[PDB]
Amino acid sequence: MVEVVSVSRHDRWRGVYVVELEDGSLRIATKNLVPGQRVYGERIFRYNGEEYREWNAYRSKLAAALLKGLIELPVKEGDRILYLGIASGTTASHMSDIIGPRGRIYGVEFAPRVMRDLLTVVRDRRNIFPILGDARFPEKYRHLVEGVDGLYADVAQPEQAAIVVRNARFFLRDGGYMLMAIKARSIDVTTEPSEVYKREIKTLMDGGLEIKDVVHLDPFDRDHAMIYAV
Ligand SMILES: C[S@@+](CC[C@H](N)C(=O)[O-])C[C@H]1O[C@@H](n2cnc3c(N)ncnc32)[C@H](O)[C@@H]1O
Repeated sequence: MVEVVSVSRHDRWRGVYVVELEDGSLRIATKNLVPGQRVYGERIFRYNGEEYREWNAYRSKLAAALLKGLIELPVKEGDRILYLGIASGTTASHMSDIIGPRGRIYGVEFAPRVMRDLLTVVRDRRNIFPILGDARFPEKYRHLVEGVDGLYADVAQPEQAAIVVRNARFFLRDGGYMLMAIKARSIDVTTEPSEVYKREIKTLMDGGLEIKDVVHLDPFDRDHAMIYAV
């Protein structure tokens, strides 16, 4: 347990909590869906009789995107989410906290060894539904994934936008959100987009996604931005 001076829900990012530590320094955290359990050595706080899990933006790109000024948190209580590249569940565990018992994260991951890890991190989180499969071939898991409210993509592969569009066509509800971690330098966001970056964005736009926000993640992640589209 880390001691905290206060915990209060953020005014706009529902399910996310602003935590002030001893020294007046601040963190964000989610309310633990499985009180007593720790996913990636994150620190745990207790306040008013409830347990919170620190959401460390240096280990999760979505927390980084919020702290870098992403316009809104589109992940909501009860959402069904298709998560491409779930890995061992770091960011998904916080999505699982926010969405609560009636939400679902369908977590696609293609490496058996990473899947085993995820099964071992997420064995008591029953709103996470791991799918062993390659996100390039969503037809092979169409029978396992219902309509989703949102699509979150972090597969760390070139030409991720084509994978995103293909999955969105199969699964993403009308007006569903799409959050995509993209390899990007600060200058791609602030100055002028590189060739490879521009083409990812055009692929999304050509796929009917319209870009609502983009934030670079430095220094939480020096090499990525978060693209947000609806
Ligand atoms: C950057 S890690 C994701 C980190 C995770 N999203 C988080 O925030 O905690 C990318 C993961 O995607 C998986 N991956 C790469 N290509 C894939 C593909 N075509 N389909 C499914 N998973 C893939 C890798 O095995 C790896 O675990």
